[PDB]
Amino acid sequence: MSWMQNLKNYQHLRDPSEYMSQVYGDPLAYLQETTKFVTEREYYEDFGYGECFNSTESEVQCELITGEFDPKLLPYDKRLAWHFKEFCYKTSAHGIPMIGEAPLEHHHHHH
Repeated sequence: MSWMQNLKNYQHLRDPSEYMSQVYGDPLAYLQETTKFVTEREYYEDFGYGECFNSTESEVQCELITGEFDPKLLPYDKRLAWHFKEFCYKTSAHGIPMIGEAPLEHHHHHH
């Protein structure tokens, strides 16, 4: 939500707090996310993002509707904005990548 916008307005270090609450999939993935910072194949090919790429939906649902992550308070860095768009601002959910790949891994967090 708005706090993700608040922090991204000044990405100082690598604070995973909002990223671990932003993860609409497996938290381990967004750990890789916040740690690497748009710099790795496995990052955007094997483990990152959430339901926007993987073949499942988890405890947290895609923030697209219920929150705010668009480049509004985010300083203009095209490479960064592009990736954050790729993972978060994704139209085709569950499948279809942009730069890297999308593993169709089945993961049932809860019934």
